[PDB]
Amino acid sequence: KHNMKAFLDELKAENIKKFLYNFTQIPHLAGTEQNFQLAKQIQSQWKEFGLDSVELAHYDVLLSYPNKTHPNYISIINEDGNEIFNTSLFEPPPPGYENVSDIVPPFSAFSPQGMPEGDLVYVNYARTEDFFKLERDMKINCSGKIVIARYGKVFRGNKVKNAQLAGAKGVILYSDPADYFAPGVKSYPDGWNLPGGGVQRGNILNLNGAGDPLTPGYPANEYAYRRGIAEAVGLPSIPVHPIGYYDAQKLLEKMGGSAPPDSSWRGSLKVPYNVGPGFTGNFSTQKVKMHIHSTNEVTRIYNVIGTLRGAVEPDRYVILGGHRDSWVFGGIDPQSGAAVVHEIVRSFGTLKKEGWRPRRTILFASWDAEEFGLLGSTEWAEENSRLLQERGVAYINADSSIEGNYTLRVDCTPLMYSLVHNLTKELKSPDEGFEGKSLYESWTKKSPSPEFSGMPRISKLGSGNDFEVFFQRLGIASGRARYTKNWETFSGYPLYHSVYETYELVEKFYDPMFKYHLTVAQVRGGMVFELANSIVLPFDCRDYAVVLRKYADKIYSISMKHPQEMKTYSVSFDSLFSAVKNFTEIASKFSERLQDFSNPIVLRMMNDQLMFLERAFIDPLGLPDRPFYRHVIYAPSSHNKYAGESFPGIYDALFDIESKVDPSKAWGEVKRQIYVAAFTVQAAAETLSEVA
Amino acid sequence: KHNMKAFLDELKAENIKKFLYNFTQIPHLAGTEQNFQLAKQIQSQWKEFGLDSVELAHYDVLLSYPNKTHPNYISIINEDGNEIFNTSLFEPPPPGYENVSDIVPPFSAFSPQGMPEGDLVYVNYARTEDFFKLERDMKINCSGKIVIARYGKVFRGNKVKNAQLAGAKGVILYSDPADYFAPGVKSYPDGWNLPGGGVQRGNILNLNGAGDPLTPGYPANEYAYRRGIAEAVGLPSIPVHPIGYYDAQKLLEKMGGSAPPDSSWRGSLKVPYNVGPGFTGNFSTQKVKMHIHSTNEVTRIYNVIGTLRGAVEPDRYVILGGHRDSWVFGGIDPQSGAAVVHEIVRSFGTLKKEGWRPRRTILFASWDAEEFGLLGSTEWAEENSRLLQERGVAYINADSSIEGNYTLRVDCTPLMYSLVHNLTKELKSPDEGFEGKSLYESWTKKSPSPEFSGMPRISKLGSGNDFEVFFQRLGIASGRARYTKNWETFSGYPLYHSVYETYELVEKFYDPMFKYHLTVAQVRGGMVFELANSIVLPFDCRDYAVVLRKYADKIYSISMKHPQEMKTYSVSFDSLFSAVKNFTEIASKFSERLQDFSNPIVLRMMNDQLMFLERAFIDPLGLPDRPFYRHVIYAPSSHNKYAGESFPGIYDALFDIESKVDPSKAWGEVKRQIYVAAFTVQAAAETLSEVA
Ligand SMILES: *[C@@H]1O[C@H](CO)[C@@H](O[C@@H]2O[C@H](CO)[C@@H](O[C@@H]3O[C@H](CO)[C@@H](O)[C@H](O[C@H]4O[C@H](CO)[C@@H](O)[C@H](O)[C@@H]4O)[C@@H]3O)[C@H](O)[C@H]2NC(C)=O)[C@H](O)[C@H]1NC(C)=O
Ligand SMILES: *[C@@H]1O[C@H](CO)[C@@H](O[C@@H]2O[C@H](CO)[C@@H](O[C@@H]3O[C@H](CO)[C@@H](O)[C@H](O[C@H]4O[C@H](CO)[C@@H](O)[C@H](O)[C@@H]4O)[C@@H]3O)[C@H](O)[C@H]2NC(C)=O)[C@H](O)[C@H]1NC(C)=O
Ligand SMILES: *[C@@H]1O[C@H](CO)[C@@H](O[C@@H]2O[C@H](CO)[C@@H](O[C@@H]3O[C@H](CO)[C@@H](O)[C@H](O)[C@@H]3O)[C@H](O)[C@H]2NC(C)=O)[C@H](O)[C@H]1NC(C)=O
Ligand SMILES: *[C@@H]1O[C@H](CO)[C@@H](O[C@@H]2O[C@H](CO)[C@@H](O[C@@H]3O[C@H](CO)[C@@H](O)[C@H](O)[C@@H]3O)[C@H](O)[C@H]2NC(C)=O)[C@H](O)[C@H]1NC(C)=O
Ligand SMILES: [O]C(=O)[C][C][C]([N]C(=O)[N][C]([C][C][C][C][N]C(=O)C1234B567B89%10B%11%12%13B85%14B%1158B%12%11%15B%139%12B%1061B%12%112C5%153B%14874)C([O])=O)C([O])=O
Ligand SMILES: [O]C(=O)[C][C][C]([N]C(=O)[N][C]([C][C][C][C][N]C(=O)C1234B567B89%10B%11%12%13B85%14B%1158B%12%11%15B%139%12B%1061B%12%112C5%153B%14874)C([O])=O)C([O])=O
Ligand SMILES: *[C@@H]1O[C@H](CO)[C@@H](O[C@@H]2O[C@H](CO)[C@@H](O)[C@H](O)[C@H]2NC(C)=O)[C@H](O)[C@H]1NC(C)=O
Ligand SMILES: *[C@@H]1O[C@H](CO)[C@@H](O[C@@H]2O[C@H](CO)[C@@H](O)[C@H](O)[C@H]2NC(C)=O)[C@H](O)[C@H]1NC(C)=O
Ligand SMILES: *[C@@H]1O[C@H](CO)[C@@H](O[C@@H]2O[C@H](CO)[C@@H](O)[C@H](O)[C@H]2NC(C)=O)[C@H](O)[C@H]1NC(C)=O
Ligand SMILES: *[C@@H]1O[C@H](CO)[C@@H](O[C@@H]2O[C@H](CO)[C@@H](O)[C@H](O)[C@H]2NC(C)=O)[C@H](O)[C@H]1NC(C)=O
Ligand SMILES: *[C@@H]1O[C@H](CO)[C@@H](O)[C@H](O)[C@H]1NC(C)=O
Ligand SMILES: *[C@@H]1O[C@H](CO)[C@@H](O)[C@H](O)[C@H]1NC(C)=O
Ligand SMILES: *[C@@H]1O[C@H](CO)[C@@H](O)[C@H](O)[C@H]1NC(C)=O
Ligand SMILES: *[C@@H]1O[C@H](CO)[C@@H](O)[C@H](O)[C@H]1NC(C)=O
Ligand SMILES: *[C@@H]1O[C@H](CO)[C@@H](O)[C@H](O)[C@H]1NC(C)=O
Ligand SMILES: *[C@@H]1O[C@H](CO)[C@@H](O)[C@H](O)[C@H]1NC(C)=O
Ligand SMILES: [Ca+2]
Ligand SMILES: [Ca+2]
Ligand SMILES: [Cl-]
Ligand SMILES: [Cl-]
Ligand SMILES: [Zn+2]
Ligand SMILES: [Zn+2]
Ligand SMILES: [Zn+2]
Ligand SMILES: [Zn+2]
Repeated sequence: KHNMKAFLDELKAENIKKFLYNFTQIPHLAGTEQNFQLAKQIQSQWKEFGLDSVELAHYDVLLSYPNKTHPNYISIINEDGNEIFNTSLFEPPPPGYENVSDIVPPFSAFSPQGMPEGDLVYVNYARTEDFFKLERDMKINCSGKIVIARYGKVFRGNKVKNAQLAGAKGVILYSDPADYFAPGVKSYPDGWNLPGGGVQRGNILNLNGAGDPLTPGYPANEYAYRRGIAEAVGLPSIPVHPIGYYDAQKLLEKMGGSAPPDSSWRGSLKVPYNVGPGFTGNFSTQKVKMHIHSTNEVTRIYNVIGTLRGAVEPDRYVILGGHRDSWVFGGIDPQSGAAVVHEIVRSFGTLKKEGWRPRRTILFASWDAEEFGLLGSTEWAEENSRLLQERGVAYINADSSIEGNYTLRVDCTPLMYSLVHNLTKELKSPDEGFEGKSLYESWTKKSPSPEFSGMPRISKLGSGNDFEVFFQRLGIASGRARYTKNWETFSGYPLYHSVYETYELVEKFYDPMFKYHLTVAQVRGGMVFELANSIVLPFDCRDYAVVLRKYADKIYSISMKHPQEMKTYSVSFDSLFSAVKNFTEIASKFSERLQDFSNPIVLRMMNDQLMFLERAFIDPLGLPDRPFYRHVIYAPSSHNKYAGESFPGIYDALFDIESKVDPSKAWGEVKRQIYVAAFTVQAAAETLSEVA
Repeated sequence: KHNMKAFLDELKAENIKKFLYNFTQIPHLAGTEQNFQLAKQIQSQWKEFGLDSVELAHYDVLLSYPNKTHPNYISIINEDGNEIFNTSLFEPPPPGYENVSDIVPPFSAFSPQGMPEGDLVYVNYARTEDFFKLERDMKINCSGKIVIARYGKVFRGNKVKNAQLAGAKGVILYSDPADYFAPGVKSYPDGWNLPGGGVQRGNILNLNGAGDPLTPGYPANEYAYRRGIAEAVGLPSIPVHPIGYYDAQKLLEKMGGSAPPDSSWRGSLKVPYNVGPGFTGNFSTQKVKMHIHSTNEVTRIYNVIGTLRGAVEPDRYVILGGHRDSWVFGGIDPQSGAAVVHEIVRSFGTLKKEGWRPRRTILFASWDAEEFGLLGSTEWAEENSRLLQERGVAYINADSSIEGNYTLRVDCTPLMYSLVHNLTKELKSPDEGFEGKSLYESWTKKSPSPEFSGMPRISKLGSGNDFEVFFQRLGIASGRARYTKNWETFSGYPLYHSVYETYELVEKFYDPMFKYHLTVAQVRGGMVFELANSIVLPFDCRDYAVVLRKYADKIYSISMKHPQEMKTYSVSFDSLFSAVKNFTEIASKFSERLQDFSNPIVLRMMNDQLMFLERAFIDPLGLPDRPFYRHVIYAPSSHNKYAGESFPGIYDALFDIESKVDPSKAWGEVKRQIYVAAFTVQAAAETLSEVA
């Protein structure tokens, strides 16, 4: 038979291993010749594997690169203007790769150029609350200072935005061993920890879903009209540069001014973590000088788009997408994901060659320029938005397959919770101690749900990956899954976006038997298989009703911190609770009808109701000042692009409301956002009502 | 059999006549008890007639009414402040209706209150070009003047916007006999002409598709958050009032200052049509004083929504809608349309009672508050936008069925041209001299197409009626049809929006045998029947390809008035012509496939391609500063809401471009609009490509 089991059995750990090795021998930086060559290889192989059609879709987007003959670096300068200490110009390359060329040195993509010089202020993680503590409590003024901030907790782009709004004239980002060095493990190459010379690359844009900074709304195709740089979306106004903890120690050790306000501000280096501004007595005349010469350049990028045409509903698209561009070798990010996708395509293609086709069309994507702001996925979705709007069933992301070796991690729409439960109960756990047990059992044991005993944690989608345009802009049901660490016993993974992320890191330290990679291929691939093959779409609307009530309870409790204002301004959540109650009731009736209907019009009518349910949460007017975040239930947090926020319009209207100078106007806007959310929930519910 | 012929034969002229008489005995002003009573009567009757469900949908929207105990009027005042002449407080009521109560006196709905006093300037029709001629050529300054303008040529709301931008402190609108008195016909009640005491009512908003001024984006339901009046959409800033030509003569006769610039500025009254400012020598010390005391009030309105559930595709909606609210008796506007809708519902219901059902669902609507800004249709569509987006096949409007007795008038999407041709060839002409001939033959004879011999004129949709939200906001294929006058041998119809629009006007002067009403019922009803019953949707994509080329040629020729700027700024239309060529090619291939496919998935897949083709022209970002006009091919003219403009984004970027102070920036924006139009055309074309 050709069924899910056949698909799943054809997947092989040894193949994922071969593909990972193949994808990680040279850097594949977006916009470079090497990454175009890999795109062409993937296109050829997907054709060989049996897909009906495989095309490149290219765009010309703004990218950013250091100047090869004018390197970026930071100095401490004395009062004579002698640079007495300079940060490193490159990470020491890993063993056996010391002769690879075109390793891009560490830099912050899209930094403007400049050579600002000034006194340092240390701002902890540069979070909104860290700046509140500095300015409101400690009375420290960042205006015209250079801020130094440790990586971790929140997206680096939010750190830069926060520093910029505080009046900083530059930002230095560094990796503290408190966040990137796990106790009892050695530094690369002898373990999976970040060495003192290691540096995390990464873009520092605040795109809010726009895609290419120059063409918001429309694909960056051959005839595109582009904004001028001054009107570009999301570019920072002050220079930024990342360093490792050897260099950070040299910048931090002379810090004077105020002591850190509490221990949550101290990392693991042998320095006091003084906030400043400036250096102690003896060195008070020395300053810090940045030298940034990176340039922004419009550059061609290439997505690979593979099609496996559906046998019955070819006009319904189930999409499996992940990126191909990497900062350097991409051993985990993204090639651990791309190797999994490659094996999934191979397995589907094996079935196709035997005469099988999925019920619905499956689209496979190898996105470019994800590291520069989700540019390749976003431009392609802007190009194809009408097809995606009306035909998109689901999007499953496929970036890094592992960030640890402990248990599964899933973030997805509630419409996929039941699908994920049912699938993981049919898969074998790869974990030691759980041989012969299901993945559901091991995952539920290691990562229990905080709400329900006997069920695993599944999180909201945030952002910082290629599902953003599909989910928060277009309203297509979306999900992602990877293996992860025990969060209960450091930040992401230590070698994230460093030159040390290699094939050897994965094969030696994370997944020597490629069993976690194989399990992740079974989860991502099994989800795509069910979405594209199941007669009735595998979405349960009742799961959305349950989370909508949780989110309503949560946003109500935030508001009820201000009981006197809610009385004065007549702030009522009754409309929202009413809408959520109605959604619960209507979803329950729709589910009965879905169980209780040979009629392919009723089926497809009801499949269309299921498909367009995520779509009903989109507001074509967008959220305030964020027109490409249109989903009313979920947006990336205004304070941390990686984290999801529920009822974001209401959340942001309530945030720090007690500081607003005109409370009537601020509470008016809370009420406006309650109305918009209640209306959108009721409107979504009514899409599940009988159609006539 | 139950086929179109059965439907069409059941329609009766005598029924339309009975319903018109029934709907026009008392005023049905929006927001009044009488109009709520008529809504309840229509709901009961549509149930009786056999519809599956008939509901009221109510909203609380901003309306406007004169103050009963403080009437609006205009004076000429002498230097002592004596009001030496006052305009009338009411139109003389027509014979037999002199005791009807609650006839609203003439007023301009949504005028602010004020008692401005000043010198008059006469501005012809107050069009953009009339203000250009005044200010640029004649050097006449309107700042702080009261402007007097004749009705006609363009929507009155555009006149008020133009006067306001010129700095006027008030606007007087009047009906000139040149535009509202046809030679050789007598005044009501002895003919169909406007008497000297007759006055055209009407709103003066500039909503640009927003709906209720207080709730743009969202339905004005029970928990709606409303803007304050100061932030309301579309309200005028200066007082406005309409008068008849007896009163206008008294205001115009003393006018001095400059002579009219040419004969196109002179109407038919015995006055010189001097532009002013102010009065001649003897009277130069007299002024004009307005007294406006109308109030804006949030008021409940009621739509009637009738459903005839489809047998095969109940989740596909074909909508027949027209309004019910009137200024006074509504003899033509809207009840000549509503009586036609009522008979259409009756006929469909007769078939239903015999066991018939349409293939697709038909929705019937009696909209409220159309006269106050398309409020009832727009609020209901904001409420139901997700259902309409994903399920709306077509919208057929049904306002006034007659504005003359000469020939047919159709404005619609090109997707309906072939449908309208085929239908009118099967209908009998009602015209004298064409007995035994088709409606197509008589219409083609009297109103020949300007492009193709042997075909009738069909116009673009403009606006100023209830299709606006469905077509230009939501992108649902839309059409309208009525009987009209010979435009070749006055403005609209003379008694438009006056107390003299009565049952007797229609029965005595326009359509004594109700044969034009019956033909219009056959056209509107036949279109709804084919849209809701035809196995393949009756849309021909190739007709869009033909008009897109015409519109591209037209917008290119406008730009080519500025050859030197197109060279300097590298302004190319090549991308747009390329997109139109591609649309032509792809539409031709789709048509072949549509002819050449027993498979209901392929059918419904291709019906979905047909349904979503109009939808593909919507840009979710809207046009500049007009977020509710989203259709890229068609918007209401920025200078005249009634007229349609093609490629409106490019048209407005080119308009008066030679006057812009920064030509680089102005031509940049032309290029941006070319890119947006070319992209949207190509994206629409690609929705017709093979789906996988
Ligand atoms: C969740 O679902 C329920 C449906 O089960 C839905 O109930 C609806 O609530 C609306 C809004 O409250 C009701 O609106 C009323 O409708 C009647 C006519 O049917 C009007 O007379 C009412 O207005 C009068 O009373 C008001 C309230 O005091 C006054 O402000 C007003 O001035 C009038 O005097 C009122 O508009 C509607 O009838 C029900 N529909 C039902 C019960 O079927 C509820 O709205 C849904 N929740 C959300 C968030 O949509
Ligand atoms: C109408 O339909 C046709 C398809 O039949 C479509 O043609 C496409 O045009 C685009 C845009 O011109 C072509 O883009 C090219 O693609 C190749 C790779 O296939 C690139 O190498 C080309 O770029 C080079 O040359 C450029 C132009 O001089 C340089 O600016 C650039 O720097 C590169 O050197 C170029 O991007 C595309 O191949 C075709 N597709 C075909 C023929 O199948 C046309 O775009 C459609 N019209 C619209 C408005 O969409
Ligand atoms: C995840 O798996 C569960 C458990 O298998 C699925 O729920 C089950 O789905 C079936 C199919 O609809 C239900 O069967 C129905 O039972 C009723 C009798 O009560 C009958 O009328 C129907 O004709 C049909 O046989 C079954 O009750 C249900 N079990 C539950 C809800 O506990 C679930 O659908 C899966 N989720 C997916 C696929 O997203
Ligand atoms: C308006 O009426 C015209 C004329 O009747 C309709 O066009 C006709 O449509 C039919 C049905 O698709 C075409 O018939 C086809 O002919 C080909 C052979 O060439 C055959 O392969 C198909 O199986 C089918 O029999 C016919 O050619 C066509 N005539 C034309 C285009 O001149 C038109 O569709 C109607 N418009 C509507 C309904 O919107
Ligand atoms: O532009 C854009 O938008 C983005 C791009 C890029 N892209 C990536 O890279 N991407 C990745 C990472 C993220 C993640 C990590 N990170 C984490 O995981 C986390 B976040 B939250 B908290 B925060 B901390 B705890 B929680 B989560 B956890 C930790 B962090 C993944 O997706 O894979 C970046 O970012 O740079
Ligand atoms: O608010 C809005 O938006 C609207 C509302 C209301 N609504 C109506 O009333 N509506 C009607 C009328 C119009 C038409 C008449 N008008 C005409 O027809 C015309 B327009 B254009 B030119 B101008 B002149 B030649 B052409 B067309 B013809 C003449 B006028 C119809 O639709 O029926 C008004 O307007 O007030
Ligand atoms: C990764 O694998 C691919 C596929 O085998 C290798 O590309 C092939 O290289 C051989 C020998 O040089 C050629 O004959 C083929 O034309 C290539 N096939 C393609 C590009 O589809 C590629 O060289 C491998 N990369 C590494 C680093 O091992
Ligand atoms: C830090 O780097 C700078 C720049 O390369 C070094 O300063 C330069 O030193 C050379 C040779 O001594 C001079 O000719 C240049 O004029 C200097 N440039 C600048 C910008 O000062 C500096 O010596 C380095 N510092 C350390 C400690 O290595
Ligand atoms: C218009 O027609 C309707 C429908 O016949 C009339 O309404 C009916 O009036 C009779 C007698 O007063 C009542 O018994 C019915 O209950 C009414 N039916 C309804 C409202 O559905 C209405 O009076 C007529 N109006 C005019 C001016 O003739
Ligand atoms: C125009 O109307 C005004 C207002 O009704 C008339 O002026 C009023 O006349 C009465 C009685 O003579 C006075 O007591 C009021 O003080 C006047 N009001 C104002 C605002 O002036 C005026 O007579 C009318 N003019 C004509 C020619 O009829
Ligand atoms: C890189 O280095 C210097 C900076 O002035 C210059 O010679 C060259 O133009 C630069 N390259 C750029 C800016 O791309
Ligand atoms: C901090 O920085 C400078 C001091 O020169 C000043 O202009 C700015 O207003 C200060 N802000 C606060 C909040 O103290
Ligand atoms: C792999 O799993 C082992 C066993 O728990 C653990 O000690 C080790 O830290 C893991 N490696 C990584 C990179 O997480
Ligand atoms: C109508 O007339 C006067 C205007 O001041 C006043 O007595 C009454 O309040 C007015 N009605 C309104 C404003 O609705
Ligand atoms: C016209 O009106 C007043 C004259 O007081 C003046 O303020 C305004 O600027 C004038 N405008 C033009 C264009 O002449
Ligand atoms: C009705 O038609 C006759 C015959 O052409 C014409 O003379 C008359 O003007 C028409 N009536 C109206 C209101 O157009
Ligand atoms: Ca773009
Ligand atoms: Ca509204
Ligand atoms: Cl992922
Ligand atoms: Cl109409
Ligand atoms: Zn990645
Ligand atoms: Zn990354
Ligand atoms: Zn009307
Ligand atoms: Zn009207």
